Amino acid sequence: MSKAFIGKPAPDFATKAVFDGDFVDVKLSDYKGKYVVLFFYPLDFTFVCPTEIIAFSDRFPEFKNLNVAVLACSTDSVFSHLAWINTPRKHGGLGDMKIPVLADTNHQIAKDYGVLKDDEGIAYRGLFIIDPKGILRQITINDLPVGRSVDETLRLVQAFQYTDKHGEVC
Amino acid sequence: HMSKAFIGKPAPDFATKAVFDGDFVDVKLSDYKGKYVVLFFYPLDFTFVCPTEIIAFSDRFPEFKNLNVAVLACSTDSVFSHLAWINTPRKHGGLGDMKIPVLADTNHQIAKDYGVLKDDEGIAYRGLFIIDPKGILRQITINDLPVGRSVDETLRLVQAFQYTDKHGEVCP
Amino acid sequence: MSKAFIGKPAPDFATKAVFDGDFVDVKLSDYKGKYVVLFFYPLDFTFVCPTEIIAFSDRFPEFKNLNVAVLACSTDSVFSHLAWINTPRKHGGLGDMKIPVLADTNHQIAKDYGVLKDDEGIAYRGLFIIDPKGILRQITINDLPVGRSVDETLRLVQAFQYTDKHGEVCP
Amino acid sequence: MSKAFIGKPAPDFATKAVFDGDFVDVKLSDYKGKYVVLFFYPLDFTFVCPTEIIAFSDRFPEFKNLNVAVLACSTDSVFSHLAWINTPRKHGGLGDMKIPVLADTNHQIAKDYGVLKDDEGIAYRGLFIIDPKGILRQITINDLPVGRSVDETLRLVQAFQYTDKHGEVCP
Amino acid sequence: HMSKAFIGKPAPDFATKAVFDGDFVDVKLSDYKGKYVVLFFYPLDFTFVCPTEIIAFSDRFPEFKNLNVAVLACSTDSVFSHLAWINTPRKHGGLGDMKIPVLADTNHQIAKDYGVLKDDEGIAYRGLFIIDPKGILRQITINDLPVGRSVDETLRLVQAFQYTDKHGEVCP
Amino acid sequence: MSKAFIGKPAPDFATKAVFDGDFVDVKLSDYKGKYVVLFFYPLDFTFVCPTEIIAFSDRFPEFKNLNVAVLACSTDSVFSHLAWINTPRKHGGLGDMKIPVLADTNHQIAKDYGVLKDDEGIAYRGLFIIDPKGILRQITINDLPVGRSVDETLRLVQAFQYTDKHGEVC
Amino acid sequence: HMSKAFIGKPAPDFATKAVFDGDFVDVKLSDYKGKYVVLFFYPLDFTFVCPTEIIAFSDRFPEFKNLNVAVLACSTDSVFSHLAWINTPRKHGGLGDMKIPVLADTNHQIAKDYGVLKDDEGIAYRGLFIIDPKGILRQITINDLPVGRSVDETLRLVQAFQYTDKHGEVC
Amino acid sequence: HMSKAFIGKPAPDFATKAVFDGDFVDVKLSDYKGKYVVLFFYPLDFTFVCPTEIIAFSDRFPEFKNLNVAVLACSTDSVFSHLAWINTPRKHGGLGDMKIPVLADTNHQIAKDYGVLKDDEGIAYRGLFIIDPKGILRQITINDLPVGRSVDETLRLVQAFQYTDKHGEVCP
Amino acid sequence: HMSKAFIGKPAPDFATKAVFDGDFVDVKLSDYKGKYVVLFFYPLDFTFVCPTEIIAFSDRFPEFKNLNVAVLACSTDSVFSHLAWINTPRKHGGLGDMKIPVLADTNHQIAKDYGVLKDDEGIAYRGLFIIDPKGILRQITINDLPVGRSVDETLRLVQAFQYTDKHGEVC
Amino acid sequence: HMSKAFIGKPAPDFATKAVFDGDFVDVKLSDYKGKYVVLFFYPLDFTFVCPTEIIAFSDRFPEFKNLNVAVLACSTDSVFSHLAWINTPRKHGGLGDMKIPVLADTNHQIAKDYGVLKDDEGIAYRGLFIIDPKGILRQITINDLPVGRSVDETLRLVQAFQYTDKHGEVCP
Ligand SMILES: *Cc1c(C*)[n+]([O-])c2ccccc2[n+]1[O-]
Ligand SMILES: *Cc1c(C*)[n+]([O-])c2ccccc2[n+]1[O-]
Repeated sequence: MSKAFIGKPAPDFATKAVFDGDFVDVKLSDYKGKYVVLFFYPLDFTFVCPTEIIAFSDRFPEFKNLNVAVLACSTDSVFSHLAWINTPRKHGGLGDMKIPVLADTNHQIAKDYGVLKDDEGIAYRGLFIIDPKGILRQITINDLPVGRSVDETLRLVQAFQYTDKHGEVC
Repeated sequence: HMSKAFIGKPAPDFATKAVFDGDFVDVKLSDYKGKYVVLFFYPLDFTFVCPTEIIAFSDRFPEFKNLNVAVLACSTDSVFSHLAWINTPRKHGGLGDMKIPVLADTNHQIAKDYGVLKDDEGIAYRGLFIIDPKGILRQITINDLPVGRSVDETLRLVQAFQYTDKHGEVCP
Repeated sequence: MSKAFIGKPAPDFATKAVFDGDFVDVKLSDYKGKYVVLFFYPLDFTFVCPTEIIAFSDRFPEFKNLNVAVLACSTDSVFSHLAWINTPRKHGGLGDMKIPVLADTNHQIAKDYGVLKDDEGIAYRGLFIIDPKGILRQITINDLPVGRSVDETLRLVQAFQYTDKHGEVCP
Repeated sequence: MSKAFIGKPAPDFATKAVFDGDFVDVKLSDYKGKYVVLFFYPLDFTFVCPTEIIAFSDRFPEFKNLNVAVLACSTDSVFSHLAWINTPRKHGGLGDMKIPVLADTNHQIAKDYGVLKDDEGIAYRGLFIIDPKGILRQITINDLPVGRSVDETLRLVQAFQYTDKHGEVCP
Repeated sequence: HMSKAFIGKPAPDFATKAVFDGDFVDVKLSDYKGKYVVLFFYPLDFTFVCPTEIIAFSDRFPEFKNLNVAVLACSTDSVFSHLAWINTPRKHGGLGDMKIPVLADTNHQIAKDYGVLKDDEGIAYRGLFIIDPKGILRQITINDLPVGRSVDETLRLVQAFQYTDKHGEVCP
Repeated sequence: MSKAFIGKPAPDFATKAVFDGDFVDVKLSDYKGKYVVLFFYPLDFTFVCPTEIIAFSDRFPEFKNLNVAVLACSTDSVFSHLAWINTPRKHGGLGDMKIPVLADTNHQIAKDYGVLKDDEGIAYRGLFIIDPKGILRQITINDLPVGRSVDETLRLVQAFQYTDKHGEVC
Repeated sequence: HMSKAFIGKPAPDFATKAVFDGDFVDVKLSDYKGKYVVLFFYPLDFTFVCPTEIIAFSDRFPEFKNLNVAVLACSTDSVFSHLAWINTPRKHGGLGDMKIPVLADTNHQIAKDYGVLKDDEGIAYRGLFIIDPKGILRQITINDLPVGRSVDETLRLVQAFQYTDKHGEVC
Repeated sequence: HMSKAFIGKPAPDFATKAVFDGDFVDVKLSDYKGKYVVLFFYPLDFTFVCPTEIIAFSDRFPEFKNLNVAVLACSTDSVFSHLAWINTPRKHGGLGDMKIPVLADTNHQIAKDYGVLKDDEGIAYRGLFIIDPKGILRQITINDLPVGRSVDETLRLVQAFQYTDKHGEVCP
Repeated sequence: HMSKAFIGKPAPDFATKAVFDGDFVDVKLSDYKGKYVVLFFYPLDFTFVCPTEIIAFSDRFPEFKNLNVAVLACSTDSVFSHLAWINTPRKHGGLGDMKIPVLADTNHQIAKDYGVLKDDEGIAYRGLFIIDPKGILRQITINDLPVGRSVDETLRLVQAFQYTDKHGEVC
Repeated sequence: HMSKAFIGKPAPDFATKAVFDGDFVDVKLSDYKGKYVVLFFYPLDFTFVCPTEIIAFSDRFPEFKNLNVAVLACSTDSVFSHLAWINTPRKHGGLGDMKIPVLADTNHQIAKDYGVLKDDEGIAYRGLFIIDPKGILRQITINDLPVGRSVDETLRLVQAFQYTDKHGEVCP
């Protein structure tokens, strides 16, 4: 069962990830005081390109500018992640990744966020926005064929940051 | 109790009264087979907060109709409450003319089924769902109360789903 | 499901309401030592003019004269109430309301008093009388098409007030 | 425990009663096509004179005029009723009763309508209105010290009778 | 639901209102410790059937008092109903003066506890119980409605119990 | 649990008994159309005499005159019964018995009539009156030290027989 | 309902009245600590069939006493029934003088605990049990109704148990 | 798991491999319908204690055969263990030649059914059971491990049952 | 949650996608009736540790084919991950050409059914199973993560099973 | 009853009688704390099949001792059966002298715990288990009855674990 609810504390997670070509540990508490964008993707080494996943890495300086962490996640391993990172974008790989890419091989994080496709053991294209106090603020879940807009995600986070300080105004 | 909304599975069935074209009409999910459906929730009628978010879907509905997509607005307010707010001009902070149906979920049933109900208040969160011609739920968007939704993004999603329905996904 | 019983403590409630044009908090404990009359109505902005609801507001000086609080309630929002209050009575609105109008978007108060029409999420035309000690004394529930009488409500409260002090009757 | 709900079929009952000085059987189905007013009272032979019960008997021609049946009921025996009927009104009795007085020694009818004071085995001062189609339309329950008004009962039935044929109101 | 009356065990405890000497009094089983108690039930007040059975226990109560035995009458009629029937003279088919308390079990609780309740009518069967000084139930007699009970037999039993309490049983 | 209730069909029983010095089978259905008086007693060969039990045997011609069967019962065996019958009344025995004496060694009949003293496995001094249609009409249960009156039993049966034909009259 | 007798386990505890030397006495299992006990059941008192097999245990009790062994007879007959059968001469099919205590189990409790109760008749099967000084069940013997038990065998068993208590296995 | 062995009830059914006349054979209780059957249990093969108790039943089998009685021995050892012990001469603490079948209960099933299984060791107590022609259990004998059984006693019992089958109604 | 693999029982049935000869193919257990199957699990794709032990089964598959035996490799990695690692040269720590099918169990289903799933990591232990032609599980081998399996041993086992299928026991 | 044997978890605890150096001894798993332990199961004593598979582990025990490894054999036969088979010369299909302990599991407890018990026969499958110094299970091998185990394989596995304990982080 899903543990993700709007207004309630975001489901806690701890796993290995790949960041700057190295294995590192990533917890939700590590990003206390910051806004967090956690987004899921189905599979490593898919024939259709990860242009959407790349787009979040390329435009990370914009997220860093707003003091916002971006975390990528799938049910593939950290070893699978690093390999796809080591694959050039010319050969349908990820190339250099400026965001951490999380491994959810135990399916725990997908399950907790309720984005697991049970009959396949892979994650739907979900995207979650978590505030500085660790409260879940936004849920977005897409069916497999359709990716997510970076512009929209930026619009949402800035809207949330603005409404945090200002409440409801123009 | 439990949300019935799942990606890949049939979208939760709903049947309620609504306001369309200044009349009370019956609205069922079956009424929209062979068509894409965008169902979106809002919290309250007669809010001091700008309804420009809800109005935007009505104003830009010709864009949705052009793509053969039905748009449905919904809240836990009454069908009478809907009509009164529609009858209020936009100058006084009303909805004015609505080109889309506004569903009444005083039942709380649809909000519950789509899992968008704020239990302690009996109002719906700013959720928006995309349902395909086959009655299969394709997209879930739930926002916390202060942040509204973008029409452009909703259009970007629905067009992407329609394209991927006939074609396969393609990289270059 | 219902928590309302005669001779037992009346179901506790706390919600937002509209009184004198402002949003205020209403708790049951706020009316300790007074008799309370809590009455429900189905919907805001009905085509049927709300003459029964208006009558309890207009004749409230009589209730105040007896040190009796009168509270109106429905499953509509506080925003919905205020809009209907701001609507003139000639245009089928409530007009000036001299009693507080409670918002039960929770369904909690209706459920607790057992006046909720489940299939519609609206309250039946119920009326309840609660004594100074917070004990429920009277239960009245009407089907939707029929409203309530202020004269009866006053007769009931005055009968309860008299029997609290005296108890028994010559006729 | 209770079976009584607004808009649902009224709880079915069949018991012995006293009408016109004889023991007769009373079933709910016997009053199909008529509006029924069923009201409960606590006890036979109270020191309090039964003026409220007597008033419904005396003013019954008005109820008959509207094709409306009126039934009184308590948890006392049919023998107890008849004795109280045979007691003159000047000696704190019922006198001539022009309506049937039902014996609920079963507690069954009281339980079904949810007016039973469990700890005492007596019924609260409840009144119920049932339509020609056997659907419950109105619920009224009073704490013991306070009786009911015939004028209100007539106002209610006439309001229900009018709205059955017409439905909506100008005022 | 269940009868609580058992031979050798403590008799079911009861506490109710009653009519004694033209007044409403409170009656408890504890009020009779160190004394033998005869508790008997009857069906209805104001019966067309001769109450001579109930009256007989009142009339011959001096015989019971002489043996230091308390007699209690009971039915599921009200304490007000009891008084009205007591106030009715024996010439009109009343009880007249009652030298014993008449308990009101409108509660149905005592009838239930002694298992004498005719469920479908909410009346008590013609049951009669004998309880010793220690609050131990000693004798159960339950009769079907048409047949009354004998005072002489009740006296024969209570005297036998008192004799066997101090002495042992003896043959010759 | 007890199965005996006033107005309801009397608990059915079938067991061996001793009648005229022989073992015979006795059923409740055998006495259909007749009134039946079933009475229990605790024990065979008690030092206190069975004068009460004897009294029902001696005065049986009175019961036979009213077409009424009298049945005695205890949790002793048929062999124990016959032996006590074979013991002369001079030596605290039963002597000749004109009523059948039932054996309830399985405790089934006592249990069904709810007269069993569990901690001892013996029956209390119970007496039950059953009508021609097999309906239980009267319950009498005495504590061990106190016996039962034949006069009272006769009064009851005749009252029941009268009220059967007449209803309620003088 | 459930048997408690298990080999190698503490023998089911019992306490009841019995007849010994023509007197009512209380018998407990704890009374026989530091000693071997032979408890044997029989069906009925005043059985037409020869009780000689039961009698044989009483007559040859000097042999059991010589080995420091207690013998106990038991049935679901009363303690009064036992004494009466004891007072009946052996010539007239009685027990006569009994050197061993005869236990009354009108309770059905001891039979149940040893699992020798014939439910449909409320009588005990011809069971025989051997309990050691520490109170541990060592031997179970249960015969169907028509067949009795051998005193020689009982003796053979008990002294074999006594021998193996101190020696073990002489091969 | 609890015992299935009751007197007067059909004896627990069994089917296992056994060693008869130096060969492996299949043994069923149904095989002895119409005959009296004596089934006895023993703890272990290759014990330092003389199997003289077991031997005695084998040697004196012509007495049982004369009375049309089958005799079955059993333990929780294998058939391979049985044959090994049978092939061991009696001079070297073996069984020697066996006139009776020796049943193997390696799965502990038959011991469990007859309630002779010592759980903590997985071995059978020295039990002996007598079953009639109709397959009804007639006699239960369970001994603790250190004490053996008497053939004369077994024979006395068997004949007593055969006599009472023919007549009953005994006066010994 | 529960393992289904039992010796002497029908081997747990499986159906999944796999990589064979550089193509995505469907693999079922029913596909291998009338033949011996060796199913073996491995933890992870693109592991830094030498996959040579896994590779050895592919290289020496001619020996397995010679005995009419099917070899199946499996892990909780995707079918896309398998192919990518296959396309990675053995010089760069890849699989290279694989003569045997490599099954994808992102389901976790097959690992669970064979009871080789390491729950906390969602990866399979180094398990190896031998299934006969009738589809009955004959051998279970499970190794902890750091230790691999011997092809010689797998061969020794399978041909021993094939020999005993037709001969029994040559003593 | 189900299996308690899991990889990475503490190995199931056992305590039974065994035959070592021609004597009965008590064996516990706790006795080998700080050592690697190989526990293997076999079906039956006195089988017509050569116990050469069992013999091979006994003969080559000095290789296991060199690697500080204990080797334990087990079956559901008795210690009396074990000693009998050990005392049987290898020329006559016996075990002969045994350098390893042979555990008796007559109560079926250890087989059950390791999930190697064939229920319908009450015998153990040819299982082999490797336990580390901390008492953690490291390797499971279960064979069907007709197929034996390799000493070389057992030795290969043991050393691989000892090496990876010291270093880990392998690149074979
Ligand atoms: C997006 C994409 C992908 C996935 N792949 O594989 C290729 C390959 C070769 C050229 C272009 C290209 N694009 O663009
Ligand atoms: C009543 C009775 C009893 C029981 N017993 O035993 C005897 C014995 C001897 C003389 C008289 C007598 N009575 O009367």
